[PDB]
Amino acid sequence: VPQELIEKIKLISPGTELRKALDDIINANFGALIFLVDDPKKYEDVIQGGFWLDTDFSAEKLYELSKMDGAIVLSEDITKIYYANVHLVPDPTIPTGETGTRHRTAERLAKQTGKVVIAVSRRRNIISLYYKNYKYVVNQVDFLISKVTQAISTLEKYKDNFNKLLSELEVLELENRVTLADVVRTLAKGFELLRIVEEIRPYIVELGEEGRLARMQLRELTEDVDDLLVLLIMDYSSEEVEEETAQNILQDFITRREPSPISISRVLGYDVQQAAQLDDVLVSARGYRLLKTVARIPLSIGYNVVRMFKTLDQISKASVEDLKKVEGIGEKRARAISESISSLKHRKT
Amino acid sequence: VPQELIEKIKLISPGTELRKALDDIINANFGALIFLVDDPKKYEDVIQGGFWLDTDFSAEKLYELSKMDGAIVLSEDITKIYYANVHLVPDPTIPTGETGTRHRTAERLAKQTGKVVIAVSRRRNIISLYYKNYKYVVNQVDFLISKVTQAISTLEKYKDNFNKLLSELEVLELENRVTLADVVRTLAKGFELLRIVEEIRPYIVELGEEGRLARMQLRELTEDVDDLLVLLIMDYSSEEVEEETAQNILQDFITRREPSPISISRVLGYDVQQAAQLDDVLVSARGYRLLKTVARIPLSIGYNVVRMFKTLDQISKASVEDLKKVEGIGEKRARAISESISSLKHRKT
Amino acid sequence: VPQELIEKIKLISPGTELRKALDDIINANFGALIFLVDDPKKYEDVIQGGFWLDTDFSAEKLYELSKMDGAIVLSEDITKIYYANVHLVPDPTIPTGETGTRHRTAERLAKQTGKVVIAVSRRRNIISLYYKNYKYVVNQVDFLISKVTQAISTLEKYKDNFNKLLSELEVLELENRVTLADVVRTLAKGFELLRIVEEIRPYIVELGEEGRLARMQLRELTEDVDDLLVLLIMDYSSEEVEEETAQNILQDFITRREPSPISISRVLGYDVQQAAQLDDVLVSARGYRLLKTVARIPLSIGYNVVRMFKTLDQISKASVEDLKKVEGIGEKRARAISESISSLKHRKT
Amino acid sequence: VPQELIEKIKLISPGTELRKALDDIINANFGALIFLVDDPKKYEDVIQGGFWLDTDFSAEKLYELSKMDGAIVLSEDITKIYYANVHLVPDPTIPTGETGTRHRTAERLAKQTGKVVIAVSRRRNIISLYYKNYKYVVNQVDFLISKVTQAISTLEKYKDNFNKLLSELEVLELENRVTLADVVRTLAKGFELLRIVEEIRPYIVELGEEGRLARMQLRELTEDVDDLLVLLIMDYSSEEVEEETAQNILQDFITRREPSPISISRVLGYDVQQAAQLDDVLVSARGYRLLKTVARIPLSIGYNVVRMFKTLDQISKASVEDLKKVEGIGEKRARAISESISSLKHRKT
Ligand SMILES: Nc1ncnc2c1ncn2[C@@H]1O[C@H](COP(=O)(O)OP(=O)(O)OP(=O)(O)O)C[C@H]1O
Ligand SMILES: Nc1ncnc2c1ncn2[C@@H]1O[C@H](COP(=O)(O)OP(=O)(O)OP(=O)(O)O)C[C@H]1O
Ligand SMILES: Nc1ncnc2c1ncn2[C@@H]1O[C@H](COP(=O)(O)OP(=O)(O)OP(=O)(O)O)C[C@H]1O
Ligand SMILES: Nc1ncnc2c1ncn2[C@@H]1O[C@H](COP(=O)(O)OP(=O)(O)OP(=O)(O)O)C[C@H]1O
Repeated sequence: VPQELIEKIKLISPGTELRKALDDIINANFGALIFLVDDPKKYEDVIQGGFWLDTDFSAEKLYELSKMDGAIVLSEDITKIYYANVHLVPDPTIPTGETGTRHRTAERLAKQTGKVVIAVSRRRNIISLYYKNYKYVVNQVDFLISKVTQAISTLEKYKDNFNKLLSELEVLELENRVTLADVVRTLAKGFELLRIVEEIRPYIVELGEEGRLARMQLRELTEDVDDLLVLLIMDYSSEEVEEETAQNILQDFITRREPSPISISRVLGYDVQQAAQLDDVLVSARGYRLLKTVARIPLSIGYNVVRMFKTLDQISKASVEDLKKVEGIGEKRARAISESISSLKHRKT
Repeated sequence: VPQELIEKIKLISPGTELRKALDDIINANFGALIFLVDDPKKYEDVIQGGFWLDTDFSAEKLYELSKMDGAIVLSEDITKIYYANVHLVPDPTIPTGETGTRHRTAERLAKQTGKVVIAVSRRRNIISLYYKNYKYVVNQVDFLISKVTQAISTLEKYKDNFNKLLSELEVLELENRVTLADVVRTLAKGFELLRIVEEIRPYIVELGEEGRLARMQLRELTEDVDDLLVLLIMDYSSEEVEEETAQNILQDFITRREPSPISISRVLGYDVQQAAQLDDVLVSARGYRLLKTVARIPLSIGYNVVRMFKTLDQISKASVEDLKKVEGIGEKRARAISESISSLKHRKT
Repeated sequence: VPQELIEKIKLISPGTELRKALDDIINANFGALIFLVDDPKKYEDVIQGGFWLDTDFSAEKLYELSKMDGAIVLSEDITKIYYANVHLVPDPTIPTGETGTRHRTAERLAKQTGKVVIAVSRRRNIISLYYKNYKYVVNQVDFLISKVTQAISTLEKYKDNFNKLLSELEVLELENRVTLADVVRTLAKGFELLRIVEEIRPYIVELGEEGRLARMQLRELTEDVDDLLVLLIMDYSSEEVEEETAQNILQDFITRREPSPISISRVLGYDVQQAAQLDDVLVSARGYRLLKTVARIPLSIGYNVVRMFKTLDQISKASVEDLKKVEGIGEKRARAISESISSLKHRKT
Repeated sequence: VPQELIEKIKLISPGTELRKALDDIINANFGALIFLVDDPKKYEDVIQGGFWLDTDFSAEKLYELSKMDGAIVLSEDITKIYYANVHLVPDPTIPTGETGTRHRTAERLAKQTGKVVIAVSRRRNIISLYYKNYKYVVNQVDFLISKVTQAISTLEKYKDNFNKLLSELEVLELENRVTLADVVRTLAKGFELLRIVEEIRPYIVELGEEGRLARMQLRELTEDVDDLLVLLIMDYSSEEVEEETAQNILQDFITRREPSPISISRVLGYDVQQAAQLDDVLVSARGYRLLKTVARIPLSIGYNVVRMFKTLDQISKASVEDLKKVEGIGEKRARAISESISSLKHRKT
């Protein structure tokens, strides 16, 4: 769903004075054909008859005007009602798949002016918005909640396995028995989890005011996952990688590329051609994820640490004195990295 | 939703005969305009024609009367039905955004008398309640259960993270590696979680008898959250703070101030102006939470233990003989404090 | 809700050929007045006119017959349709609160014959069943699911805290630091949890075929809780108690008595009058719950173990040889009790 | 639901133009009687009058035609609309339980030609699909999402218990204190959980494009359950069993036999006739699950380790040098088996 159309969907999202009107029209089983224009004068050729109101907009007035047939003309910002009961005559040569005069009129006029034309059918409790060559049929509020509510439950399930794979990876990390398969499997889950968040966004928008709780649940469930995936890529890619580079690696698998096991490892710098070999590829964490997350050391300074010790396993074996040898690591930091790592070793493993 | 309006909302909440009648009227597609007065003689200027019934109220009777057009006058305690089919004539000078005579009349009368006036649209399946300058549109039962269900799940997600943070803080507390970030990070979550409860509160009232399960769940999810937050504050404020004093800090952040990371660290007496400075501020718990929570020690008595040992870290290394010196701590209290804390140590770390 | 009425509710539960009919009648907005009799001849005085069909019952035929007005007379087992379009004339002296002839007729006739009379109102999408002095209005399927679904979520929340209190009690048990408050608090939660299961039963029935998944969720959530509460009572009551006695103690708090802290301990044999003293009452588990549950020793044989060692703490301190001194405990059992206890001590604490 | 019928159900599943049209017809309260044939000339005896359109299908066109009375004839691939307003005349000798001419005609025609015939009642919001001797009443989208949502939660509860049991078994496995009850108790739960998936499968198809989230969740909840069960069987059957052989045992219990405690212990080769005898039967895992699952060792290679060490308990005490003797186990595999198992030991026990 194009961001171009999503802004127009926002005009009839729950919470807007326009949807309040459109809801009353549906509940009362009336029909409607609304033309949203920033200037009536520009479209005098397609607007015939009806009455010239040119009055302040109001959900109550639009509903009231929807009792007469014909089309109603509103300003684009929904602050003025220009006409009512007008006969819209769009270009008859414009292709339309619709079968009824009300919707054939709506599609054609939308395609012709580039303006938003809303058509509410009398026989069906449906709102159809026509923008460019787009046609968005408004889902019923309850359905959306029910759809969004499912998306969330699917997210929670994914988040669950993600956490499990992550806590298992942490154990192999602290024990230095991690394999490419372990890393990749974990990235795949995170990526899919974030892909589902993206595929759900449009519905969170069609919900307007009513998508509040959904945004909150989503944010609580995906809070640190991206920072976590970026750190994973930084720690497990074949050759040294920059924070920013990993972030592009994250976005790439969230949109373009498919998070396939063999595809991921490839993008991480490993030349594998069969998902089985992954189990046979040993790999060691640089220590970025643990240094930042646990040790609380800024990535900038973490670079200096990894620069000198190379891997988490080696960082794990340095004294509080060897750690201070690093630019950026004083006495406190040394304690940090050291205690937080020895603490995780005495618990997780 | 002003508490003043909620009291009037209770009148048409699921479970009440009035709503029972109103639901009937909705199902049968009838309209209505109910005027609730404590004394008809006090409004004989706005009540006209109709029939004087002066009889006992009943969901069944109200429904029957709803088949007639016009208004129905009920007693404020919903025990009497005074008139039916009356013509209401309120102050015409009162501005109204409504467009239909039923609603125009409903809002003007309410705003003129301060009395409750309920309007049910004949064309829409909607109940509207006018009190002072308020207009409450009664939501369909299913929608609330839905919306309240979602809020519960939102609380759930928040409470989960709350738990992850609190348990992570505990681990740190036991290892005496706590920072200001860790503490503040936990309060914010706890604070947000209670704010959400607050915002849901009204809908739980708009469910009448149908908000029993929701009340039960909310209680199970928030049970000891407030106490826990009150305790976390007493242990981590810059300078010793009294119980009651911490509670106001708790309320303050639920309603007034926003649980913003830096705003919280300031309210606790830690002059900071940058959230990044937190990961560098070290802090030691007083021991109040653990003393009271795990060791079942009264806060007044806790004051002494903390006064003599200064930090949880020290209370943690205290011998039973050491703990006995403290005024109020007997031989049992000492074992209690001693054994309960060591038990955690061995388990959590 | 009396079991007497619940059997009659089963006649129109989803899944029954009768509800299938009643659903079609609602969806088609028709009305109906169904009289369920085991013999028409007995009620010839109240059944006038209409047509004598005396034919096989069928959801399709009843729906079809519901298009004519008047009442339809069916056999009690829903296998025959005796009449249609009949005029039912019940006792006019029987008190009724109804206001319409269709429902005044239904109530009166139900009160008079003791038979089931179903009234479906044309204006409202509602099914009203009248049995004795009972009147059950059928809830809409979707609502029930939504109600039952909430009940379940409330159960899961309770089950959650229950498990937490239980795993915390297990720790104090293995460490022998349990107090009356610890035991009681845990019983209270379990009792309430089971009380909610009972208060939900009627809805699980009104759901018929559609309550399948709900029964399954309930059973998965409450599976071992009762056996667990019985064992708790056996281990923590002041004076030795029999399995059966505890079971009556369980049922009592699930129906009659209220699971109040001070009420429970009292029933457990402790003379307390203030919920605060509970924290000051030390108590030791006999070892029944652990011996049966973990050690797998039949309660009958567990009695012999408790008879000789008295408490779990002492059972916890016996050698594999001292344990064999008990009637019923050979070499294997000794290993059992011993290893399972030492295993829990090396993990939970 | 025979797979034969599900293939025809796919035709009116959310996402298809036909259902799109059918939903329109439902909303506008129109009725319909659609006959799907691959060749009209083959049924010119049952098609009468009406209009010969022979045009391209379209959800919009079908809807338009639904305003006319009579039947509509479509091609089986839903790309052509042959007739509209036709009078269908099927074999009158075919018995039918239907009472209205539309449905009587619908069932007789379907049963006479083997072709699909869809009837939409004008009075009820219902779609009915007749194939052979089958009658599928299309459930309203919201209800399925609901019912499927509940089944997912049921799976959730089952999967939870599954997890509790499996992890409890693991603990026992590591301590070599496993009984036959513990093993069988776990399989039953695993078995029930997959049976439920099976029973839900059809509804997930009746959701068309709207069963994507449900498919995703189901996959996240059952992902490795089957493999896990296949492995638990290979480790605990009375006598060594081959992989494929265990899978049939798995299928057998999902479809045929019931996961009854005693029935399962018999299928595994443990002659028992009383569930109480189980708590007394001791059993030692082969080590296949742990070898393959945790130690990432192929089952074919696992055969050797198990062949030489007999039990997991022994594999567990095996040195790296010991593990190297086994054909197929190199220096890495040994460390893998050795380190991975010890890691569990230290963590789980
Ligand atoms: N060019 C137009 N300008 C203004 N109004 C139009 C125009 N074309 C059609 N209409 C409106 O169409 C209305 C009739 O509805 P109709 O076109 O039959 O579809 P409907 O009523 O929405 O039901 P369905 O479209 O079949 O679901 C009446 C008329 O005011
Ligand atoms: N002052 C009044 N006193 C008594 N009844 C009134 C008064 N004003 C309006 N009504 C009632 O209004 C009823 C007509 O309905 P109306 O006012 O058009 O709104 P509606 O029928 O509910 O539809 P909408 O609310 O516009 O969607 C008929 C009349 O009994
Ligand atoms: N004694 C009776 N025997 C048979 N049918 C009766 C009898 N009394 C009333 N009825 C039926 O009542 C039907 C009329 O419906 P009515 O009594 O007005 O309530 P309704 O139609 O269900 O709507 P509401 O009850 O107001 O929700 C018509 C008639 O067949
Ligand atoms: N043989 C047939 N060929 C074409 N149309 C038929 C045939 N038989 C019945 N119909 C259609 O039946 C329609 C009338 O509806 P009807 O058969 O009474 O059921 P309905 O209207 O759907 O209500 P119910 O199904 O009884 O709840 C009108 C007619 O076009």
